[PDB]
Amino acid sequence: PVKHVLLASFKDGVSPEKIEELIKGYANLVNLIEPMKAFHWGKDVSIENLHQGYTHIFESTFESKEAVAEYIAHPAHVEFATIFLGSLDKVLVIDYKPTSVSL
Amino acid sequence: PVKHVLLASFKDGVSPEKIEELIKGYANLVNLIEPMKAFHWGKDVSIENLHQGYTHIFESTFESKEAVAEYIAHPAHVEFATIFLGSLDKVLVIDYKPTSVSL
Ligand SMILES: [Mg+2]
Ligand SMILES: [Mg+2]
Repeated sequence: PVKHVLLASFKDGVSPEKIEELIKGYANLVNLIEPMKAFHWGKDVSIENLHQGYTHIFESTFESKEAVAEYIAHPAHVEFATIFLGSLDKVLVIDYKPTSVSL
Repeated sequence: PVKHVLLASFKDGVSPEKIEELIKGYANLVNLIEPMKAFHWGKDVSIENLHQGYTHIFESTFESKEAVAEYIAHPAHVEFATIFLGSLDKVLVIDYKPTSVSL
């Protein structure tokens, strides 16, 4: 499954309540967008001080590379991204297929 | 489960074969370190050009925050980290508990 990951920090002024609604708004793309299967997230609680300032991590689970492809090409995603991104000071995205060391 | 994530790029000169052995060396910390349960990884295949230069993503799965705690305090991890980190131009770490939007 193509795992779609976004790491970011919320701009100055963004309230805890806005972030709550923003995250619920992002997770709602599972419902609005067929190719996006599951959505998980979390705040960072590391201890190594190597987080580069990023505070959250969002993980979405697609079935194929083409799925992430369409998702980006979805009008609901294009609309919502404006709302969310406007709340960020920085965004880091990664797309990978969980590879394992096995036989 | 405390998900431990590392994102990074391999310094100039690092060969594809070194990265292969380096990744196998990292995954081997599951065996050497009791608290570290599973390990998955992947190269980045995003399309948004928002990867900030990072090329890989490593995911480790611990059961609790204290588990990641001990892992960092493990001599085998301290030793191996020197080998791996010496191969990186930059490292970004995040520790989170996959939170879901549900009842
Ligand atoms: Mg869906
Ligand atoms: Mg273990």
